Amino acid sequence: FTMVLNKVTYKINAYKIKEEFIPKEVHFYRIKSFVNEAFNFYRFVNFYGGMIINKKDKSFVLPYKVDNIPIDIEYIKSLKLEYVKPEIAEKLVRGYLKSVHKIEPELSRIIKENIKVESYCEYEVKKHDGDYYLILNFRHTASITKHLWDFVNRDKALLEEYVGKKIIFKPNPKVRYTISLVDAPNPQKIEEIMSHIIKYYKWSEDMVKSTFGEIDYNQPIMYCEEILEPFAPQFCNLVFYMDELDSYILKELQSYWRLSNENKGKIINEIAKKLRFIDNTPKELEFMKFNNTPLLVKDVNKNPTKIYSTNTLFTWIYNQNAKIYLPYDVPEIIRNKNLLTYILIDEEIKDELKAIKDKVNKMFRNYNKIANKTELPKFNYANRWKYFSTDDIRGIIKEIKSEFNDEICFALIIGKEKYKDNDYYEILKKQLFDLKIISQNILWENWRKDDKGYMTNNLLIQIMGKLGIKYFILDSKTPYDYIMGLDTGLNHRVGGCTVVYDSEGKIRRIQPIETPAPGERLHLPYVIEYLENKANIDMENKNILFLRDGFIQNSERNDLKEISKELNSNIEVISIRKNNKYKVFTSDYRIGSVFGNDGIFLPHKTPFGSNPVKLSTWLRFNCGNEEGLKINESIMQLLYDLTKMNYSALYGEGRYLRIPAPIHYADKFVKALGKNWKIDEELLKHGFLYFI
Ligand SMILES: [Mg+2]
Repeated sequence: FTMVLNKVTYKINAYKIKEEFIPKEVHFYRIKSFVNEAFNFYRFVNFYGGMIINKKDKSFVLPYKVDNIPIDIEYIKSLKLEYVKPEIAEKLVRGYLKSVHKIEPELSRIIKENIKVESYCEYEVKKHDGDYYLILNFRHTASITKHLWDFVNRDKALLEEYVGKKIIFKPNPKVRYTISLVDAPNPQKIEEIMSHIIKYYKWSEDMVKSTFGEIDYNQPIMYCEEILEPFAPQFCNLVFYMDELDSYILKELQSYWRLSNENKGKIINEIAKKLRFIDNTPKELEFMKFNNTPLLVKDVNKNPTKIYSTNTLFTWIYNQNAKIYLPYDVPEIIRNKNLLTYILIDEEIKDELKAIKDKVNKMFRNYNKIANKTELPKFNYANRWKYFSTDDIRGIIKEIKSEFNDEICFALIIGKEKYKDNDYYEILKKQLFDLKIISQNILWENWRKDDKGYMTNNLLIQIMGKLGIKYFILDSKTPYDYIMGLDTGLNHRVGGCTVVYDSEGKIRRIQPIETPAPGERLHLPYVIEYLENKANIDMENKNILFLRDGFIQNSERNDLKEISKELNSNIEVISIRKNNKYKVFTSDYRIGSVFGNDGIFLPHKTPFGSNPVKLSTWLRFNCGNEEGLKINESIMQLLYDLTKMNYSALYGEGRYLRIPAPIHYADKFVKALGKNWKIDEELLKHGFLYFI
């Protein structure tokens, strides 16, 4: 039991709901009276804080008794809340608090340059032990007041860099969409879009000019995730969360936006104090601490050696006494090859050419002297030093294209802090890859101050990853033959991606997934069928763990039961949610806990406040059976170990990822494909993270 474990106690944003606000009984009802096709049964029960039992029998459950728009209903049974499954009971208490006790209007009352910032509370109820807790989160939603088209400096390329961002169509800021695709500019469609919204809002033609301004004809025809209708970037606004922003952005802002987890806790406690439904004290929870799992690399004699961090992987570049580390595997496509390298320097930093040259040379000459007489490829950048401007990316692309390589090349981009314009560097990488040039950008200001070799080490880690080099592996082998990260973006040709990891934690495949057919969703049973039949991955007599930011539908459960017996494989699935309502009032990290069946995962150190990752519904399909597994120390350690299989050393908060590498990279590939990056089959098969 818990009396022998290394536990650290920490406060979370869970507050005990008072007795008077917990329903004693749940009540079963069915619609006895007639209902038409436009009835919308799900909305009807959801409004009255209920839940559907059977859609066909029009049966539901309410957290209260109704003594009689609402139609005539038939009472079936009453049941003590205590006899109800914890997951069902939590939602019924939420519905009771929402519908009967009006928690949403009371919460609004408590909380009542070109950025419009809005504040809101989000709530959920959790059953922990025999008690119900309200999860209380306070969020800040900011909106760019300047519209999407002018914001992106009227450039179709900059617009593509916004795929995966949240938007609102100006008149309705209550509907939040996600950019998933673009299209060529058309003056005919621009007229057609305007004419539709004039009709919907009963507008005069004058209204469009008044609302959106001087309309752009050569404007792109944007498209979105939820609605098949065409979008006009001039008519939309970017919407984001202040806590979803990167650390670098946060530094320039005032203290309130970079607040610590402890200080964020003090704000939550203030809302809890004014809320009559809950006790004021936050829930104290016991947390396990994850082990700092070692990594394996090869030594100069190609023998495995224990390493605890990648912070010393390329320390031998500067330090002559530092231990030389060699990769586990280099793909056959780039094995001991002289890669035609390009050195791209931003025009605005031309004065520091002497310091730039001496930095690129001292790094590559020390790398090449070791890359020679080993599997590692060499970088040959002789006479391929070129200047570029962010104002004309197309100009420098026309200069490179003139040289027909038709082979794998590299480009080291030396840039400067241009803020929003930093997306032009991402435009350069994307367009460079269309020409088969893998590239990495670095900010000169930061690299110039790197006297310890820290950034050089991180730059080389990222270059290795982009070249699909399996530098380091996990010291501990898992029961799983495969750990598969899955993201399902799309109603289009390619609807998703699976990033396949082996038992050692190395990328075996970056597998794009084609959607089944028009008018149907990309479900887990179909992904498995696709991997076996169209991707050529042997998935029989295997132990496979799937990682997804999503829940399994009821229809999938039986198909997954059949697939497990058909493959003679153990198929597991766990839900990993980066966007959740939990908050841990601490600056500590490498910690995990379980709150009413949910795993609360806090892996990485952060400069400012950090949000935990929620782990939910760990399922097992084996021998035609379905089994719900309890989130434990074993999986959390495995998930933590997977946040360490990072080659994105130059990005994010520190060395390790917030979310495990298989799911993290699946999401990054889906975004990259949305921004119209090229799909290079050979490279993805070899695990090249060229899109990072
Ligand atoms: Mg209170």
